[PDB]
Amino acid sequence: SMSLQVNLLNNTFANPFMNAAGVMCTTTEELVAMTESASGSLVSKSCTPALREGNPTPRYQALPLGSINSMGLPNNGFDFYLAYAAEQHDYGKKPLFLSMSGLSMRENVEMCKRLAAVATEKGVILELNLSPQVAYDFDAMRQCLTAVSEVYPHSFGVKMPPYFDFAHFDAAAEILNEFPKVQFITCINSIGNGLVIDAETESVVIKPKQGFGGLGGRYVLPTALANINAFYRRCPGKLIFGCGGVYTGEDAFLHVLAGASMVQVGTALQEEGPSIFERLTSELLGVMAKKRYQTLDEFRGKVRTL
Amino acid sequence: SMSLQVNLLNNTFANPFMNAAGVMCTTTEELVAMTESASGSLVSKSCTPALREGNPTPRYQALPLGSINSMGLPNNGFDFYLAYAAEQHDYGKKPLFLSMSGLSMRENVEMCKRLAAVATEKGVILELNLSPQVAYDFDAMRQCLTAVSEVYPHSFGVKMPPYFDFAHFDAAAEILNEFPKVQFITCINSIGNGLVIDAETESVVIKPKQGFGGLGGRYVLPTALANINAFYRRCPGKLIFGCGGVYTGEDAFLHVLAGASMVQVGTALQEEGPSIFERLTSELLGVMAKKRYQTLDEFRGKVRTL
Ligand SMILES: Cc1cc2nc3c(=O)[nH]c(=O)nc-3n(C[C@H](O)[C@H](O)[C@H](O)COP(=O)(O)O)c2cc1C
Ligand SMILES: Cc1cc2nc3c(=O)[nH]c(=O)nc-3n(C[C@H](O)[C@H](O)[C@H](O)COP(=O)(O)O)c2cc1C
Ligand SMILES: Nc1ccc(-n2cccc2)cc1
Repeated sequence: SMSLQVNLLNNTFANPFMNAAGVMCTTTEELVAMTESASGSLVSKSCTPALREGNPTPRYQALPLGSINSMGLPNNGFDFYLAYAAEQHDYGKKPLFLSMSGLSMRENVEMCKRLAAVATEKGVILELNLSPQVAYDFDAMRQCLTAVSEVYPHSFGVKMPPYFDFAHFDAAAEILNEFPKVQFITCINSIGNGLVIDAETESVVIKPKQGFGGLGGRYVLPTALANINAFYRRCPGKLIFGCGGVYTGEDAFLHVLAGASMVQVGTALQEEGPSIFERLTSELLGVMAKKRYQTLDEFRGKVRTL
Repeated sequence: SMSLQVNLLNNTFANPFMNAAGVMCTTTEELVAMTESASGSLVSKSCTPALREGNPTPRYQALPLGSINSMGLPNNGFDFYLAYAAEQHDYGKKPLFLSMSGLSMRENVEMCKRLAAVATEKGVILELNLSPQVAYDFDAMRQCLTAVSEVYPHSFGVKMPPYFDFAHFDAAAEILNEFPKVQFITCINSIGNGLVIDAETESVVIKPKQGFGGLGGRYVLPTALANINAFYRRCPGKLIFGCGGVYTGEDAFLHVLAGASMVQVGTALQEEGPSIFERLTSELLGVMAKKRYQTLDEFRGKVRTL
């Protein structure tokens, strides 16, 4: 007998799967659909203090090997996600993460001051989006985490952009290890500022920023696994949430091998809808059955080096 | 009717194709094979002052979507590549680039001082490998460009790692634009420190650095196009050489669209051998024929934004 059960931050999760922040989690209908899905959890769209329209369309393109987007943080604003967490979310069904992406330190501080009460009362968990972007400015990242830690009397996690250098893994891990309240690290946000060109149209495929946008899906899996494993190794006091290139139970298996506790699904969820969670749980159980694993703890972070 | 001809750096190239530094360019036989190939040019393996055995094997793995490697600069040493450039290379067949990757500023300075006379006499062109790794440290990058510019009385190019943030494109371009001897930028080196995990073996697939290695091939094409275009726009005084994810004439077409003058081939060449250049010239001409382009000048850098 087998279990996808994950236990972290005083919560039980039926399975490690959840949406990636920003994918099918902006509207009430999406948040309800994610709650009604077979997902172990869900995270609300990264919120700003006030609603944002986001970037001009097209701002997302599905690709053979994943996706490119420059959404520009279209979101209903903090009040809307706070209200969802405070009064609508069925915590009996699954735990809720709220993604926060203040455009300044003050914005994160003011939102966290108000989130604190709802975290206490309802158990919503903050995923603070740090993804130059804050996570690529080590001083700015420490300052942000200091400001948030000062005012937010709860465990939270950080959504990280990918790093590509051991010096950056070390520098980032050193900063995150200064903050015991950072109990999880979500690796990774998009591979930033890719440029998809359609050979047929001789054009870019998204409107904002001259066609430059975050890569998701198959493009990002080895980068995601690298970041998951790098932080799994350097932040042993923290859990890692995997995000990047999950289409199958086998991909999820790789995330967990690399060190992932929770496994977030972005591009694949965008393309398939929340029914994907029934397939992914089924496929991960099938991979574990074939490999004679009963629990995720048996192979989490146990990727073999040569 | 049609021409792949490229005119740059006081040279004529039959076509824009060449090997990526470090692929099929370490040994005499490889350099001869590249010279005898249909490629418009070639670049010698990134060299250190002395022979290096490189990292323990396995250190390269071909993947469905590209490759991962941690070669560790296995090379015959600077004297070997200088002797090839000085005494053996048939400049009547095609121009030659020499890739240099000193492990310190001092190493680059000493090799550049000796390269100077061979560049003068024979016309070999330096590709200085800046790919934390030097180009991710803007101070180290400025240092090595200052040192090389001070001692090296010729134009040269720089092999750049990919950036993922406009702040980094701007910072890198600002530095490169301060060095008029930098006449070409090769975008990109590998996407650094990916981690490929084999679901079957539950292991990494290369031995060095716990399985972390540079990604090439399909994985890197949108990142390569982004870097090519970003530097094409921000360094209007300089040529861009494309490198990353070229398997087909169509991929090469995308590089040139993005702003590439020369198109380097790594992973695809590693898998196919130098015969690939006959296929790539044929395919790029076929793409141009179907699109009614006669010359690369007609569409270089002309990618359409929305
Ligand atoms: C349409 C879309 C919107 C996204 N919005 C957010 C966001 O609001 N917050 C966030 O942290 N990441 C956001 N991301 C990044 C994803 O959460 C995820 O890190 C990335 O897509 C990689 O996962 P994937 O390979 O499964 O797509 C978004 C990605 C997509 C495709
Ligand atoms: C086996 C191997 C060795 C490489 N050695 C070098 C090197 O010596 N110097 C260098 O600048 N880049 C080196 N690279 C990076 C390639 O030049 C190229 O930037 C990268 O592979 C991306 O191109 P691709 O997608 O065509 O493989 C190497 C890549 C591979 C796969
Ligand atoms: N100073 C700095 C920080 C992060 C990077 N980076 C490289 C790849 C992604 C981030 C580069 C330079």
